[PDB]
Amino acid sequence: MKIVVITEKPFAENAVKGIREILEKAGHEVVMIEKYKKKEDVIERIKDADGVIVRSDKIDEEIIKAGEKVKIIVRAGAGYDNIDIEACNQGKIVVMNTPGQNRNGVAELCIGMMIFGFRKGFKEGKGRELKDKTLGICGCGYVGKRVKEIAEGIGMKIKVYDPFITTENQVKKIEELFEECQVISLHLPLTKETKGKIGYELIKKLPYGGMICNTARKEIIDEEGLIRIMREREDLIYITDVAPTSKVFNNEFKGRFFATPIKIGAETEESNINAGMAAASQICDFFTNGTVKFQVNKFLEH
Amino acid sequence: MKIVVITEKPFAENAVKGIREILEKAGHEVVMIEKYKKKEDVIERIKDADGVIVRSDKIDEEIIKAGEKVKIIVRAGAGYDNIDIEACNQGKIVVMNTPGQNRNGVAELCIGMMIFGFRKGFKEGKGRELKDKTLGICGCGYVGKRVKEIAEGIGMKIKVYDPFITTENQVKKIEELFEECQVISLHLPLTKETKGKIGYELIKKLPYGGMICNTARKEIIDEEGLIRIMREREDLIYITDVAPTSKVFNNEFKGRFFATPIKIGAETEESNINAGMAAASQICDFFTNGTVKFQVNKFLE
Repeated sequence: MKIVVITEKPFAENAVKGIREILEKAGHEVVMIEKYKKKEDVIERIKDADGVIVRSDKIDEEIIKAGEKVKIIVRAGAGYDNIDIEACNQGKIVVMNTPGQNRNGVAELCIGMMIFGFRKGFKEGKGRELKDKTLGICGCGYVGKRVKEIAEGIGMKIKVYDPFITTENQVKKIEELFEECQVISLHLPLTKETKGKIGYELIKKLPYGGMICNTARKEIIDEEGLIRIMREREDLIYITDVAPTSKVFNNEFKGRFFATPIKIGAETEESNINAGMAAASQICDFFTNGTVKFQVNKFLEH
Repeated sequence: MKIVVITEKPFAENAVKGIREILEKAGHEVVMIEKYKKKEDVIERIKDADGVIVRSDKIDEEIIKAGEKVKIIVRAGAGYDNIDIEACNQGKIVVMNTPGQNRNGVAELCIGMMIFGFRKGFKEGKGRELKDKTLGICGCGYVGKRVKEIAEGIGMKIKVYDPFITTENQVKKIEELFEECQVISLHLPLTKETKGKIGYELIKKLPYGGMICNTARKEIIDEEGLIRIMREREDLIYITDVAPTSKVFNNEFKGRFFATPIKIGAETEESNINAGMAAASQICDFFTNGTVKFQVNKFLE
């Protein structure tokens, strides 16, 4: 099997080495396409390919049709918007991503941000400590679970809410977390259910010095609601890796508000090698055993 | 026993409550002197005092002489130069601080700064993770041991150096820590030996993407050495709660250098209440049982 690796933004050298090792041992061929400047470059190369690994590169219909006998394309990372899924279905091409490969990067950023917020951005003033505080974890997926492990490590007590997962001690109503926890960590997927869900009435319930850290999406916040409660509750802190739309937070709440300029939760060298190497092992597995765990598309075999 | 509590900057209300509880339960009386102005306020009130708890307040000879039957003063905190130790010796007054009460504050600041450093100050760019990296702890006293616990909790591998205390696995020479660890944390006292010890030759040995986090003293760094090596090694990161003297770090090394505007390691509400109640507890213990653990002075009886 020939495996082409298409990356305008190349993986780090040790990641490439690892992808090589996983596939050459099994033992397939690996062919790199790195820093290509022209759509045709990838088209020439992909014609003989059985498999593909990509990062955020656009894999469109033409490219996919050039890939006559490509059976599988693995996105090293979370999103796959960059790949034409319908054109892949048309061609009986299994499409995967690599879920859970950024979890520690996002969780450590959450913990760092919590310490940062509790310490006034490492500026002058009276700080607080995470040890012995109760953390309310919202979403107990990949990220949520790792945050629990780190938060416990540093000596926080834990409560959890997640309406999609069943886990040992979860609280039933999210209101309960906000009542009973000093610090809230948000790791929920954005849906109609969760859209705008974190708003005035809920946030209001936090105890004095309450803190909310958001590593997920801006849209699960009710921005005007959070603004209202922060204006009346000057003790509340909000730290987020997903900047709000409203410019009010930055204008009014300095000293108890921080947003990264860009979502950096997953921007770690480790996240990138974890994803690249997961992509390799998942492709090895597909050809070895037909394993299609993490397949994000589906098609008929008529 | 009458115990007076002298604080221009008062304790938080719950700290006061806990200090009250500890002393009134053992049968003593607590007199609070908060927000006071002048010095008369303290002198008049200290006359009848058997003991004193203070923070950064200046306690000079005049005040100490006013307290004729004062037997013990406890500084809720680390330092105690605010107290005239000579006058307390002359007076046969036991003086204590409360060591180890700010340890978690400094340790959490250290880990926070490490994540911060590794994630470009929470700005755009390629970050790294502490999990699975090897941390070299320099100094394994109160702060050092707590940093060990937190760093372990979040998945770092640990190696330690401390020429003062003997611990299970310590390395013999600092050079070994700097060769074998990705991240170094500094919690060493400033000493003839430690002064300017962290310098060019030592730092240069760090692996690629090396990071040093200092929460102790600025003086254990050889600033010119650190400057020279950071200019050569653009990969190296330096984060500190004790800002350097030289302007160069801020001018040249943005993106791989941060210093807090002042030392905030111990500035947490918890550190303050830990210290206030340790002081109360150390006074109860002194009167109840004559315990003089943490006494920082000595005198002829």
